[PDB]
Amino acid sequence: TATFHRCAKDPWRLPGTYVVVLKEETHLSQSERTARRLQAQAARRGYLTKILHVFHGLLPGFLVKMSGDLLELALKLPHVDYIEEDSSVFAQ
Amino acid sequence: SIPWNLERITPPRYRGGSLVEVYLLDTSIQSDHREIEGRVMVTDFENVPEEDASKCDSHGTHLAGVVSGRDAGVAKGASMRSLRVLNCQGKGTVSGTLIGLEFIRKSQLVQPVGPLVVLLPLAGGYSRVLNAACQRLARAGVVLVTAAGNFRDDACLYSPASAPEVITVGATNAQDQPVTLGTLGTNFGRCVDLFAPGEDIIGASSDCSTCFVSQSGTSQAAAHVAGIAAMMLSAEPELTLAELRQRLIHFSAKDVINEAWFPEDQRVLTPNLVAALPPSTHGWQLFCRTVWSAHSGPTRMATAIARCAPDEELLSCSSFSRSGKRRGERMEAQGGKLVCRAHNAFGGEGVYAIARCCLLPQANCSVHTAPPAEASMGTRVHCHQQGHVLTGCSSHWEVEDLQPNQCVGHREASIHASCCHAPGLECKVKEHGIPQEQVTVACEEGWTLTGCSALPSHVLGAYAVDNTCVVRSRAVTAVAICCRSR
Ligand SMILES: COc1cc2c(cc1OC)[C@@](C)(CC(=O)Nc1nccs1)NCC2
Repeated sequence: TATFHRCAKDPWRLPGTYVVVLKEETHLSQSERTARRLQAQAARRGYLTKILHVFHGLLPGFLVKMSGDLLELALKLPHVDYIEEDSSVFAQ
Repeated sequence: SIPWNLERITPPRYRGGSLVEVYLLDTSIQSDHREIEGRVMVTDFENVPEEDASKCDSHGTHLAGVVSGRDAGVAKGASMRSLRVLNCQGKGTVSGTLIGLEFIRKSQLVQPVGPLVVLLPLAGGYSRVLNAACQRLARAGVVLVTAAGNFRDDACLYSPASAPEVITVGATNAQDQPVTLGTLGTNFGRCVDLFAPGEDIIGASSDCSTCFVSQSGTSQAAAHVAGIAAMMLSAEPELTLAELRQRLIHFSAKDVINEAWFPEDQRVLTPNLVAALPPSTHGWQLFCRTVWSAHSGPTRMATAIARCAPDEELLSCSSFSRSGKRRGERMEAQGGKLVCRAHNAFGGEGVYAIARCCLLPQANCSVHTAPPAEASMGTRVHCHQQGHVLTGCSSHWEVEDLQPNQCVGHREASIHASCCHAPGLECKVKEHGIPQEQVTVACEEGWTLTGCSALPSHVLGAYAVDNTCVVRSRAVTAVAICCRSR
């Protein structure tokens, strides 16, 4: 059910930083647990991950600094709605 | 003496922002500048990417000045709150902007205030998460104003410009022409709500506390609308997001922009509206706006769908194709609310679903459908009950190739009538026929167009341009339904 998305404008793309967006009614406790689960499953595969921020208030989820290789593993995690690769925004 | 931009937004009759607070998500700002001194609170929020001292504050100071400026501002002396999401080069991240928007909501939940206006004078590529964050912040009761973009492209391919809940603003000059930022320029299309002054805009300069600089861009344009909305919400604090959007469109200047600058196919989708403050005069009036759906494509099964706001009523539905190869349109109900669906025919590149979304409170609206009669009389359906008015006619045909309160269609096509029970509403049908590529019929002053359709010989389609019904062909008759408050 979970899908991956990245910016269509290739020079504006920021690989290595991902926004994991969870289901509409996912609670903050579940969001943090899903982030720690990702870190645990990624540590077993020999990959180092960093949870930069945990989202709550508007959308449930978290900001993770990890290798793209873990995306398939991350899309399989519970409560995951979609994952988006971070991208640049510019002053108009 | 008075800057050109502040005069354009001034209505033909006239006489803020204490009650309303305006959040700015741009670069760092010179809070000590005399133009914005004591009225801007720097949150000192920082989530900016690494740069690869006065040049940093340049973009944010000007915009804070365009919004709350004492001498050159739209909403003079308005309470402002700035969040830094863009670095010294005016560059940020989607993630940083998400944390920025979350902070505004967290601040709102901790210490609630009155109406809130969030100005996002930035743009990146289409972002699913950023558009979703903008949607949820709008659901919460926050007004979001964004820049269309300076890429001389369709605003729908940029974020937060394509978020349906936000107010996307394009830029125009003193000649009411679209701004040309060197090689590029202002963005356009169905995602743009309206335009606002965005060329040679004088505002606060970060160089010195009293200095002034002239700047151009969709950021400057969006800053005018953020200021206009802050004053509109100061006058009417009970305004919902659908209400404010309808007010901005209704009080805007019409047919002033020369469509020539925009690509042919985008000329129609792009709204010819230039932002303006409301006049002194404005009981209740009927507000309507034209919504254009995303191009359906080359799929016959996948159809173009035009939607309205949850507190907005769909009063009519029409369809368009530049080739004229379509299978009509339908007013189908979905999840308790009406949607406008457009069907595509064989050999047709695609179709547009054009809907008329109106603010109609204390009124009950329904759809009256009739399948093909296959007889000489033609497919007909009518609003039978008393106190009910016809607002729009839709017609779709599954075939490959071909009176008051009544919808008339083709014998091989289905017909859809929109009937509303509004006792304080007077509706009329205005028609115009010519034996020519374009036929127009317009509602008079004080009357709001609710329905636009073509009398059933080959037609490209029909669309509403403000209170004028436009029918495209290669006789041809344009049908307009004009309504008003009695
Ligand atoms: C991706 O599609 C759109 C995107 C956008 C807008 C409109 C869009 O489609 C019609 C408008 C013009 C606003 C608008 O009308 N909103 C609507 N909400 C629900 C139905 S219409 N500015 C923001 C971007």
